[PDB]
Amino acid sequence: GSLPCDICKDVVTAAGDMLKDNATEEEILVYLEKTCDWLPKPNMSASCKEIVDSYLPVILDIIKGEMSRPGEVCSALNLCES
Ligand SMILES: [Ca+2]
Repeated sequence: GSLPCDICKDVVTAAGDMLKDNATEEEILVYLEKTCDWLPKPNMSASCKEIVDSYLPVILDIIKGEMSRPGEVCSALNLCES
């Protein structure tokens, strides 16, 4: 998906790191949404926030299982080429 794929992978990486830091699921949601502001253009930051809102909760459920790396997780969600 290019951008949606790139964003998905950054999200999965960040979520995993925060979970290890004992962050709550809401703190992760709040933080990734704010990190989306690092994307240089308003439209890109906006699409990043929608991906975070739409996928972070399911990503948290997925990574509690056997699959936890960005590539494998984002390919499963079909945000990155299978
Ligand atoms: Ca900024």
